[PDB]
Amino acid sequence: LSAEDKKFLEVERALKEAALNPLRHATEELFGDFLKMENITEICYNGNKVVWVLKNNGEWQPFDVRDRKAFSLSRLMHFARCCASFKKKTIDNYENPILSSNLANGERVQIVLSPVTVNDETISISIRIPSKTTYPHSFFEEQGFYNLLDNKEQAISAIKDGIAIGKNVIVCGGTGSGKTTYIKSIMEFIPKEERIISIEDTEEIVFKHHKNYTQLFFGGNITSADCLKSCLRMRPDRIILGELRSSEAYDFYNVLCSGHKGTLTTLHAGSSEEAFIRLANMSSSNSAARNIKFESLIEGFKDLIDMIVHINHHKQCDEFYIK
Amino acid sequence: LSAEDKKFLEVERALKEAALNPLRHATEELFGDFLKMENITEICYNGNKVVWVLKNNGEWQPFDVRDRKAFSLSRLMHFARCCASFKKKTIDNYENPILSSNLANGERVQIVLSPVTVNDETISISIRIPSKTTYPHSFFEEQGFYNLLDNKEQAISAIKDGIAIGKNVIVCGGTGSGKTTYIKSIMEFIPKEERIISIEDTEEIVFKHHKNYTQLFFGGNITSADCLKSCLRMRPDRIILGELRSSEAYDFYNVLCSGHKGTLTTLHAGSSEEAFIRLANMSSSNSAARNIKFESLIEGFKDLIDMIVHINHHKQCDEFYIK
Amino acid sequence: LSAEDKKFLEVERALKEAALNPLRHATEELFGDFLKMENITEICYNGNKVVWVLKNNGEWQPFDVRDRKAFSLSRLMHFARCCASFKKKTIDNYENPILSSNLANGERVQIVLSPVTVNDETISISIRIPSKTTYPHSFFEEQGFYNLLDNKEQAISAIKDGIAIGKNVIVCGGTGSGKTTYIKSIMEFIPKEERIISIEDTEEIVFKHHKNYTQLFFGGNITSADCLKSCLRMRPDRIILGELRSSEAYDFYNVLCSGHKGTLTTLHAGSSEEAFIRLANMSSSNSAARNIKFESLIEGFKDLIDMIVHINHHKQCDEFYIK
Amino acid sequence: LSAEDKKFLEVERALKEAALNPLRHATEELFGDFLKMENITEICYNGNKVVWVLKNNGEWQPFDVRDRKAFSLSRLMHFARCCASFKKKTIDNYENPILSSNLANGERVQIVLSPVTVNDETISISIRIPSKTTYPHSFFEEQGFYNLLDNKEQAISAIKDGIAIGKNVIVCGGTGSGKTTYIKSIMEFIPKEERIISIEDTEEIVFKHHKNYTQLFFGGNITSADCLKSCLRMRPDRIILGELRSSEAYDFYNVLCSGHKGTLTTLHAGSSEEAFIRLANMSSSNSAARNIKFESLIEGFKDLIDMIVHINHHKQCDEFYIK
Amino acid sequence: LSAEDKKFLEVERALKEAALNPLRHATEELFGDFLKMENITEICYNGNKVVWVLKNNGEWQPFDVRDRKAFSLSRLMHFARCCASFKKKTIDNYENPILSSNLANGERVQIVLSPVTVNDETISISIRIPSKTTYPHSFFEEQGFYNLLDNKEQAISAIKDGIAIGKNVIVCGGTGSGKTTYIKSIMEFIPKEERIISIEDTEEIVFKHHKNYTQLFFGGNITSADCLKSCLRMRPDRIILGELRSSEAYDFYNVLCSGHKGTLTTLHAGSSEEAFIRLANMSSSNSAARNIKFESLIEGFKDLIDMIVHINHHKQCDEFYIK
Amino acid sequence: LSAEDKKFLEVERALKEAALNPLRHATEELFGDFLKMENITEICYNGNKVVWVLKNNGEWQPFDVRDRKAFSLSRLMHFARCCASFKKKTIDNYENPILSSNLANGERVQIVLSPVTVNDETISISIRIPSKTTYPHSFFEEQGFYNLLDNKEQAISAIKDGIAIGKNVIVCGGTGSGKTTYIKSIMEFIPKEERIISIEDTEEIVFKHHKNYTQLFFGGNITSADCLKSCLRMRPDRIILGELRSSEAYDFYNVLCSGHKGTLTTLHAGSSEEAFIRLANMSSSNSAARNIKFESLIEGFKDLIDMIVHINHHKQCDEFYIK
Ligand SMILES: O=C(O)c1ccc(Oc2ccccn2)cc1
Ligand SMILES: O=C(O)c1ccc(Oc2ccccn2)cc1
Ligand SMILES: O=C(O)c1ccc(Oc2ccccn2)cc1
Repeated sequence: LSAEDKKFLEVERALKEAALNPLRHATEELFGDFLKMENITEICYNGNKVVWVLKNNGEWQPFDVRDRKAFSLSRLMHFARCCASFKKKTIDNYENPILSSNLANGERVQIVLSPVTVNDETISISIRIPSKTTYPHSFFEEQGFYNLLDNKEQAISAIKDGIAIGKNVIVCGGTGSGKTTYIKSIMEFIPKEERIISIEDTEEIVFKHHKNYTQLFFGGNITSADCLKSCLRMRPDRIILGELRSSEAYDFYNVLCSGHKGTLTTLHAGSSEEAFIRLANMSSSNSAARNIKFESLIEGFKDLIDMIVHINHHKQCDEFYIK
Repeated sequence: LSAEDKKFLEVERALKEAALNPLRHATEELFGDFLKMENITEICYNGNKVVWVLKNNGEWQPFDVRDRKAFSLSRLMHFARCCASFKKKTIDNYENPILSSNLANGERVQIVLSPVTVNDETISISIRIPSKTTYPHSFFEEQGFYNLLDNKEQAISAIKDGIAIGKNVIVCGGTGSGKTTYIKSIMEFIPKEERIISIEDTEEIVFKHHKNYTQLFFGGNITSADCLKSCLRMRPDRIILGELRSSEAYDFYNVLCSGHKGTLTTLHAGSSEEAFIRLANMSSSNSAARNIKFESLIEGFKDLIDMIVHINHHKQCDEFYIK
Repeated sequence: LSAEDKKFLEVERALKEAALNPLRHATEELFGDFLKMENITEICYNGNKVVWVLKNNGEWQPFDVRDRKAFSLSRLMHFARCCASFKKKTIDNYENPILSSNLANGERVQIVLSPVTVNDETISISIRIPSKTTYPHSFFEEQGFYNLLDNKEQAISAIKDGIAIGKNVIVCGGTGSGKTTYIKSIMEFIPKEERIISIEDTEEIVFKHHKNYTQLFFGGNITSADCLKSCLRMRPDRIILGELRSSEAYDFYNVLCSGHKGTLTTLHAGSSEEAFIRLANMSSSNSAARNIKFESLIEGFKDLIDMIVHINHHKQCDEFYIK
Repeated sequence: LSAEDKKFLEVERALKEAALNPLRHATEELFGDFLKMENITEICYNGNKVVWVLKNNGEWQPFDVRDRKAFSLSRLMHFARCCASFKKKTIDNYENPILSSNLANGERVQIVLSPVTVNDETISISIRIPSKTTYPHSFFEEQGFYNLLDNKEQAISAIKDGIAIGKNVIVCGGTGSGKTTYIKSIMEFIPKEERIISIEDTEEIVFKHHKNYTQLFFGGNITSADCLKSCLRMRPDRIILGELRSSEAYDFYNVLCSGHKGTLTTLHAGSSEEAFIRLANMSSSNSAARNIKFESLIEGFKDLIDMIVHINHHKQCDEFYIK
Repeated sequence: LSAEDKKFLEVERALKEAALNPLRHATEELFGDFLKMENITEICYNGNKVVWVLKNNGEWQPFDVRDRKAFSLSRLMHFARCCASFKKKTIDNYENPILSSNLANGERVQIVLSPVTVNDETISISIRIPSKTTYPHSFFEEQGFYNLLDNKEQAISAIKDGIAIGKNVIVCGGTGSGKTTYIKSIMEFIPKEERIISIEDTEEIVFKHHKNYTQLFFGGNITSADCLKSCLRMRPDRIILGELRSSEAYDFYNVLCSGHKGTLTTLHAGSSEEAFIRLANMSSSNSAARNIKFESLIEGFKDLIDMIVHINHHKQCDEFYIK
Repeated sequence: LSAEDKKFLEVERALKEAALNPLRHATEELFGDFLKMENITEICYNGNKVVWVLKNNGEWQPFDVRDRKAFSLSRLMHFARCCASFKKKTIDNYENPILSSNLANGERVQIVLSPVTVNDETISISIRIPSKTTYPHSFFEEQGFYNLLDNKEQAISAIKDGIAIGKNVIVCGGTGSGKTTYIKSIMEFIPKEERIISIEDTEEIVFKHHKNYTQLFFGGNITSADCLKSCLRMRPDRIILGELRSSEAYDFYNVLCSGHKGTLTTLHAGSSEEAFIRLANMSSSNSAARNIKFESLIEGFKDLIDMIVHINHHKQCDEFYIK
């Protein structure tokens, strides 16, 4: 059975392998040492023989690689080229100098080539390391995630009871504030019996507590709207989005209007009142909202969203919006 | 007479049979056992050797199928492929990894393939089982469908007297709350002499009480709007719209504005006040309302809709909106 | 003279005849008996060996035709096919399962084929019989058309004097409420010397009282707007429209703004205040009104329309709106 | 000099003559007798062997032509065909059954053919006869054109002193109320030294009083807007627009906003307050006003238009609006 | 050096000469005598053997040319044809009967041919003569340009100090009111050291007082927006526009919003409050203002424009708007 | 390592060199002497044998070049041609007489050719010289940059403490007021450990104080928006946008709404209150804000922008807006 599955998948595996293998190899060649480093949130290269690692504690560390033969334009470009092709894209010094793509295991990768870089010797690479660990919610309490709030104990209960009861909750903050990580922690409180459907650009969320679920991924020609539209034909009890980014904020808006079972998602915002604004803006970009009152969007989102958690850049909750 | 009808239809039957036969066979191969199971509302597969059946009572049951050969990728993919082709569509691992289609008897099927699913061994299938039984309205009363309401006895009369009079009534709730089932029950009260025209994505409504009627179906190239447009040229006394989903919401709006008698439909909403908002949003997506005041849509729908029943996830009426 | 007219028209007559003859024949084959029946307003078939005739008194009568060889899919399809071709259209079981067309004498016909019908044995046909008789206005009084109104005598004078003086009047109601029939009755009061131009989808209005007039018809590529635009270059004293349906409601709106000689038309509405709304909606669908205040349309229509007559489903006036 | 002008124009004259000659002949054949008739405003044919002449006094006279051979379909259709071709258009019983065109001397012609007319023996023709005479303003006073008004003497001075000063004046009424005729009369008051530019669909205005002027004409590909655009580059002192019909209404608006002196035009409206509304509607149809407040258009036109004369259907001024 | 410049330009000169030479010749043939006449502002021909010259004093003088062989359709058409081709255009009696173009030295020329003219013997030509002289501002004072104003002395100082200080000033009036001429006069007050960039359709402005400047011209495919956009990359201290006509009014609007060094321009308006309206209208026609409040444009223009000068048709300032 | 980098880049270098070498040579030929000149901000040529250098102190110096051969049309045009080609564009006397391009070292060049310039001997060239020096903020204080303000000492602290905290600050003024120069000075206050990403049309900003950073450049096909989009995927701590010009204004808006830390940019505006208006206008031009309240944009920008410095044309701060 695991036999005939291999034969059936042979042509696909071989095709996928033709890209993976060289990329895997290039990724190890350059960034092996760095990707091994523990408690890091980004690996950046700035086309000047120095690799900058952002640690979880917020400190940037540089490492000298002027000796490395792997930080040669040829070797670097090969890696770019490998990167690009893996996700069915191109990257050149003409009409495609900017690449968003991924490493073998899914980590996001931003590459920038001349003439967008200062010169033709300058290649920019940015890798976003996800949290490797799934921290339990009790750990968030113990390291004082909630300690900035007046309503600290009342909040801890809000999230636990809220989630268990199927409230619409939004975790917001800036890039690297640990929104994803926190989402993963609170899934503890969703009953084990509920059916969960996640929607992501990369695998990140884990299912330590639930047995019945399905992960959706958007990419290339498949948008997050396509995933969300699919998701609603898959009899979900919980929808976990992961990121509101663009267009889809209107679909998500219309899901709330039909009073769905318990939605959970993340967004880039600076506060509760900002969240409602980022949502209304993102939603208006969807042409299907062409005739909708922008104040009606904000008032709409205010009516439906039960709880907002905001995270400052020192990974602490500085706003716990309820109702 | 039933003779020359067969000869006339011979080419069509043969063409339809070329897809039905294999699909019928594949469906029995995989899901026969589960489709046999009584009092279920969804059959899900999560590409992990486990079949998850949602029961009427709201509990999810998993079944082990790691020994069943039918649950091999090749066999699964054949089924997927059979499914797609039956409704004149394609499903692949490139530009068509999401499918909405149907089984031989009309049950809705959602299939998702790699690279939307987490890996290339992971195939998602979701089948919505309709209610197999047509419950009499007296059964609804007895099992206390109305028992949450203050205005319980006053509502039971509102629905019976209102329907029989030709009021515009809307049943709303979440996926699986028993909207369709409830609609079918209250058709009892529409006089037996009234001509009914139904509009559906699949057969579901039944005509136990009426002799003069016609069922319409929207499919690939034919929209619900086309059906509603046709419907208003078939001298209907009652129009029954299984579901308001998208654009057609404006057409339905303009049917009400023309006075029409005895409209009856369902919708995904959380509450009465939500229903009017979901209606106004859905309507605005119709560009024929490009210049229409969104507050004028909501006030319009409020003027025209006579009754709204909302159903919570425990299959009970928690709001009976009147006038 | 009637000689050379025949020769000149020979090629056209022959071409038109190629469709008429077979359709005439098919129509007699199937519906001859029914079309003969007196005091009927619709003939429906529901693809189940039963022909349903709606009578003027509002009762649906069924007739068994399971014996008829003319209610065979082949014979039925031929008739559909004849129907379609007569009005330069197609009707199939793929991309054209819905047909709006007409019988030889103009009666509207709605045909619906699988896969919009429940199965491939099910063919839906709906024929709208016009009133065969031109009732005099005194007959409307005698059968108490106006008897529901408080202002009964004051209304009878409003319509008679109104019309004679060239007021803009609108008759509204639901399909089959006798709007057309009533229009035809009140033409009695338009002075015999006035030039009338009618605009219709089918011949229905008759000129018992006027000698100087011209009938326009919209169909296929020619819209009602084209007819109305033409109509205003034909030095009319009265414009009789017959139905406001879609786009044209704006042209009709602009005709009133130039204070025309006396307009008369019908619309599907449930009341006076509804009429103004159906008008404003229909008008906004015309792109030429893209920048027009929707409240300015309704207030515009209120300024111009002198009299609205609404007819309930028991063919009685339940609202006589003046000024 | 008149010699070499003929040789130069020889090819054009010959080409123009190929259409004129047959049309001239056909027109004389059918309508000679009626065109000879004095004090008529429309000649209509209703495809029923009767020619209906509207007289200046508002009475319709029918004439029997069932013996006239000229009123055979072949001969009628030849005339239609001649008509169409003269203005570089086609008229058929398929995609071009409506024609707007002109006779040799410019009179407007509307022709309608089957299947717009009731049957294939029915051809509609409508010819608008312009006033043949240029009545002096003193004749208008004597026959009591102003006699309905309270401010009768104060108006006669308003028109004479206002025109001579360069006010923006608008004559409005219904088709046939004598707007054109009245315009021509008041040109007496525009100083003889002023340069006048007229803009018309046909020749109608005459220059009894002015020596320095130029007439513009809009035709198939050339719009009234193009004429107005050109006009403002011909150093006009007075612009006379026979009619505001459609888009150009915005251009006329922007001429006023540039201050311009001595504008004079006509329009279809029922009253002064209607005139401002017909103007604002017509203007909004020009997409160059896509972002303009519709109440700002009406307030704009009210700020700029100095005088409005309205003419009822008994050729009398029933409103002389000032300031 | 002036040697190799000739050789380099030889091919261009020859090509330009092929059009100039014949046009120069035709222009002399027809209008030589008239173009010599001093103190004229327009030369018009009306296709009736009479040449009408508008003098500066506002009087139209006719001259008889029925004897001239140069006023022959052939000769006239040749001149039209020469005119057209000079500016890479065509002019015919079909799809190009209207021509805007220029004489050798730049004077604007409007030609109109049949069928826009009354007949095929009628050719319209309008030539706009610019002021040949650059009057000093002291001359404007002496002939009492400012004498109509209450704030006469206070105005003379406003313009002198205003301009010197770099205020945004607008000269408005009707065609031929001497807006350009007045602009040229007040350039006296712009410091000799400031860098000036002009933008025109034809050369008209002169630089008697400044040594550092550049003239831009719009024409054919190059718009005034392209010129203005260029102009802002040329390190101007003063921008002199000359005419606001259409689209560009929004660019000009955005130049003011960045608080530029001192803008000076002309517009066709009847007053200060009209100027703000013509500006807001013209600006809205620019699609880039699609979402901008029209009251926000007018209030925007009011905030930025420091001084408006309006000129009546007797070449006097009747409004000196400040602040 | 620097070895194989040369071999890898050999083809690109050679291709880039084919344009650089001639341009480098031409630039030295014409403008070498002037480019050498110290304390200049623009070098202009006005196609009249005179080179006009704008000095830092605001005085324009002319230089005679009528003897220099380099200032012949052929030589000038070669330079123009060299210029165009370097940035993959064309410049001609037909469809491309305006060029925006750059010299070898990045200085902006505007060239204008006939027929935009007054004649075919007239070539316009404008070169914007960046500040060559990176002045320390203490120099700004000493030369009294802040001395016009009431809140002088309170502002010096506002900029130093605000920057170091991550406030969103905007420097605005007119072309040449020293916005760029001032930005570079205050970068001193951004902590040395912060990762900076710059976005520019040319290199100008320098990194005297920071080790971890990456410069982005927008060019023909690559927009500033693309750079900003990329930037937000490179884990920036500070984003420095040399200039807000057009569409990207909305993207910048949505960066602020996501909370982001330490944004820093420049803009052309006259004052703080102008800045918010230029921002809201620029933003609205982005169609992604099609449905956004323009007063909501201005109120949005006011909520997010923490500090605004305005610089008058005498290189001094005349407005230090806070909160
Ligand atoms: O006859 C039926 O309806 C039926 C359905 C399902 C079924 O599934 C299971 C059960 C346990 C483990 C695995 N599969 C067995 C039998
Ligand atoms: O000479 C004319 O002007 C003339 C016009 C019309 C006319 O038409 C008639 C009259 C009656 C019956 C039939 N045709 C006869 C003569
Ligand atoms: O060495 C330099 O920097 C230099 C620059 C410019 C220059 O230009 C002049 C001066 C006067 C007349 C003409 N050209 C001469 C020398």
